[PDB]
Amino acid sequence: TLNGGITDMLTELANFEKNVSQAIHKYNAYRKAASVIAKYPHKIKSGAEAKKLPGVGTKIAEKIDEFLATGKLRKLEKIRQDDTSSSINFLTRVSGIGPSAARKFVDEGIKTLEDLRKNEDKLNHHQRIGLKYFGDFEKRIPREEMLQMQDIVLNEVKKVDSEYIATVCGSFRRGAESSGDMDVLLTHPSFTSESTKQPKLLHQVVEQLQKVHFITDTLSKGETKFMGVCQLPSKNDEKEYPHRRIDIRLIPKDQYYCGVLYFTGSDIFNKNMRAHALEKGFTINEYTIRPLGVTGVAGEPLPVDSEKDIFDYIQWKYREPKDRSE
DNA sequence: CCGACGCCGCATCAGC
DNA sequence: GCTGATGCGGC
DNA sequence: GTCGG
Ligand SMILES: [Cl-]
Ligand SMILES: [Cl-]
Ligand SMILES: [Cl-]
Ligand SMILES: [Cl-]
Ligand SMILES: [Mg+2]
Ligand SMILES: [Mg+2]
Ligand code: NA
Ligand code: NA
Ligand code: NA
Repeated sequence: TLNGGITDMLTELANFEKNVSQAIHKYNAYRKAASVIAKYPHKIKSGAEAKKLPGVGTKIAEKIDEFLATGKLRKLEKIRQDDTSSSINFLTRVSGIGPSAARKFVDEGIKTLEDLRKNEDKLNHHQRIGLKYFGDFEKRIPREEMLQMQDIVLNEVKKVDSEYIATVCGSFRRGAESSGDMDVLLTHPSFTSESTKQPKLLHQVVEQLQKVHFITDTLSKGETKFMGVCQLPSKNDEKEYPHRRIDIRLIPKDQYYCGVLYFTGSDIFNKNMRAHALEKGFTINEYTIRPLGVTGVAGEPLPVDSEKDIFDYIQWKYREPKDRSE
């Protein structure tokens, strides 16, 4: 937490630019600088020192000098006082309410948690579940609970079909002591990039987890991505566990390594890696790494037998999941 | 200076 | 109904 | 907002 003051400041600026300004590149600029500063192994003593890092330019250097001199940022101090900006930032904390819906709700004088409850019929299904579990979804998940949740999902997936393989990704696979939600990558040999030999491969898993009352709500659901809500069972007389967000991603089995690279993250690690892939003349998604022809259009998928092969193609030394927490 | 900034599944809506 | 654009959230 | 060419 060596430069937590600075990185917190940059994260709040990033959220402002995303949520209020709707300037996504500024959002990504602030988050990149927050990321490079967060892994910097010295207590930053000036904006000039920070400007030496990639992603910190003149404007952020100046903000860091202001913050180091005073402990505050006038720009953020003004943003916190503006009622419209703080209302928009609040509403975007509801899953399913993004920058556009948040500004629309504010325009209708729907600006508080009480306002949202009073107007639940103006919400789509995603938003209604995000409001229902608003408090729960902002709690973090201790890794001990992640371990219990892992055991349920893997055992229940095994009961459906022992040929499924379920892998918990996200921050859990990076070794985090707590996670914001649970990310599950799913494969089954009937689903490859070559053919889908069995229908309902994700649905059957989802229904099994609902049947045993682990999955409690559904935000969205298609043939390959499920996003919903789950809950650990609690013991007699004990308070219930918080409800938790769970994402399940069914990936073609022959594309597992690209999929587990993507689902392990972090999000900034994936942006940096895919950006560097482009500079090396490749494009990476959760399925494939493909070369870029001279015209810059993706060619055919390159063979991939491990996460490290992907690293090898773009001339990066391998980084274990726990070193990907950017 | 200026273009480029990672890549995509699902939900929802406009237009046909 | 379909196709395309947009919003949103995922890493 | 930052950066590479
Ligand atoms: Cl922008
Ligand atoms: Cl501040
Ligand atoms: Cl792969
Ligand atoms: Cl692909
Ligand atoms: Mg996660
Ligand atoms: Mg996340
Ligand atoms: Na810099
Ligand atoms: Na939101
Ligand atoms: Na997730």
